[PDB]
Amino acid sequence: MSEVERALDVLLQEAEELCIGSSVVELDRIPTALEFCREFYSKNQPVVIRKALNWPAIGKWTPKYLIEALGDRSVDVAITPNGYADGLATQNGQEYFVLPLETKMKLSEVVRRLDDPTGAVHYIQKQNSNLSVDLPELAADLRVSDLDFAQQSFNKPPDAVNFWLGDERAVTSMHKDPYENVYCVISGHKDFVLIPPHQLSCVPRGIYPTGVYKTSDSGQFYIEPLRDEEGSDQFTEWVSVDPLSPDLAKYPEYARAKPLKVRVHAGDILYLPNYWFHHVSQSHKCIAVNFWYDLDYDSRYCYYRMLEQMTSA
Amino acid sequence: ASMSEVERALDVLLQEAEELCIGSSVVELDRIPTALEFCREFYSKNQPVVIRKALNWPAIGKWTPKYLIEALGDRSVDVAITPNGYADGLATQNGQEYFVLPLETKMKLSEVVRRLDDPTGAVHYIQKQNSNLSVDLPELAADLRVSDLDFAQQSFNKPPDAVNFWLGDERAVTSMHKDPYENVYCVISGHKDFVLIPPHQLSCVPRGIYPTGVYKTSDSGQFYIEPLRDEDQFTEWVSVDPLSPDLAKYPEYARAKPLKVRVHAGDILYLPNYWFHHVSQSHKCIAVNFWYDLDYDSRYCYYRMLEQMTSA
Ligand SMILES: O=C(O)CCC(=O)C(=O)O
Ligand SMILES: O=C(O)CCC(=O)C(=O)O
Ligand SMILES: [Mg+2]
Ligand SMILES: [Mn+2]
Ligand SMILES: [Mn+2]
Repeated sequence: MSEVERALDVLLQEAEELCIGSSVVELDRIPTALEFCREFYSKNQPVVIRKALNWPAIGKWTPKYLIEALGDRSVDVAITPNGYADGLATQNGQEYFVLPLETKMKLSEVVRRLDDPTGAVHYIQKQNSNLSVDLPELAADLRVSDLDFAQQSFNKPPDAVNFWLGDERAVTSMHKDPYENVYCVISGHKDFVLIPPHQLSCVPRGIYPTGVYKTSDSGQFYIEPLRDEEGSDQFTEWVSVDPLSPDLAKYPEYARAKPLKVRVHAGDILYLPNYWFHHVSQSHKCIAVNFWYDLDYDSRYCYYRMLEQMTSA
Repeated sequence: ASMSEVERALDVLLQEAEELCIGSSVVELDRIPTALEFCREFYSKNQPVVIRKALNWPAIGKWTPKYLIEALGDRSVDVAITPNGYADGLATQNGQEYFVLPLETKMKLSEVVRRLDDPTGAVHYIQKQNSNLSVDLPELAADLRVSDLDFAQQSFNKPPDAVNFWLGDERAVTSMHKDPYENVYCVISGHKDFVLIPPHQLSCVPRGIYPTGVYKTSDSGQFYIEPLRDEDQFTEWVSVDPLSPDLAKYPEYARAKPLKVRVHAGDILYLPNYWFHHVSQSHKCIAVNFWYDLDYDSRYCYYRMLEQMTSA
């Protein structure tokens, strides 16, 4: 074996022997700030806290309640034919990384489309702090100070507060973010598949042309390639494996990955640490809110960049 | 190629750490931080910090040679002796370079102090490590207050694995090395000068494999090196002298960014796990330090991979 493969084997064997990123820790009570810093933040270790929050939103936010309170609020909604916004899809023999069709519609109309199983897949998934921007009133039904146990490790206000409301057909393909993520389910449940960053060499990634979903004048979906002004394709690096049904013949290295599964119910909190890979599915019309905090860099980022170099094409 | 695949990977590591200035300075505080602050800013970042005039222990001031001699009943203490001042350090004999362990003997503290006052004699250091303050000198603990270190100890969440007492000649130098411990270092009298290099700069720090030896005295009291056997024994050790580095022989060291910090009496230095350190001291400097076993995380695994990539 090559020098690089020997090094990656050392990394993976040491992490397995030491149980690094080998489980999602479960707590039945919110930890102290010091506990959270020592056990989860400092160790880049995910944790789920069960029945942590009793926010008024939990039990009150239903599709009906949201229509009554904010039914006329125009919100950004993503639409795909296949349920994979920010996901891989083929057209005319080429695999693209595809961005969703994005549009504005009344929340009332979104809920109506979520209740139509024969139509396209809709998901309010804008991020970009869309709760603060589009649905600020909903803030009164949250108590963000309850998250201080975690926020004290990040020592900064949230970069973003996002509101999520989606079809059970809407699946979030595996990716990673450069944020600390405090994820709070309000209604329904979310199913996460998580892979730690040090298993990068086990996660196949490719470079794909970028496209966006559009509909034709007759209503058929298609993919429009994104291009620069010069006319050259724009490209996105993206995880190539489907963790729900992995093709081990195409991606034998993924047999060495140890993906973790966690379901997050209403009132639970998930800490999803920076740079962890995550794939997400949801119950139908699941509602969630999450808080993103910019990461504080240390040598783990530098090692991860090295690992990207060692696993590059 | 022009560069190995491993060399290209190491160059990316170093470039990214340089742009972010990882481990580029020892943070200086004038007040002890809260436990949460220490965990967030220093422990979780594997980041050294020096806290100035942090401790008011009675030892800082009471501990003179005479006081220690009284308090310990002129006990026989273990002392390390070398001819050159480099216990656990490189030295050459008969054209061969060895990693040399000190001569270890026991003498009354009164005699140690007498020898520390002889510049023409060999270099003496009380530096037993293991846990020689708790195990071999317990009477001294009454002049400290270890709970004052709780701000740090709460991040480690375990008692010290060792508490060491250090009292040395200004000629005694601790060559550059790393430890698999969190270290809380407390100077009692005098000062210590540290040169520190962060773990991710391992590829810049030259290391060799040397035969192991130990200092012994001849018939006439003069020192020589006896090679150590166990059947041929060898030690991996840092090859560079950080005080006057030979950049012609070790050009990679020009990429390291060593940090200098002087730790005075009453100051605390947190030396995080696996940081390289070289240590010099004032004459008859006294220090105590607390070692805590590390709590493994992803960063340790990456470092083990790095050790494999730079095996040298
Ligand atoms: O809820 C989802 O579908 C995606 C959540 C996600 O990717 C995030 O919180 O970063
Ligand atoms: O004080 C010295 O000479 C060395 C201290 C040291 O190496 C340590 O505390 O780990
Ligand atoms: Mg200084
Ligand atoms: Mn995400
Ligand atoms: Mn040491």
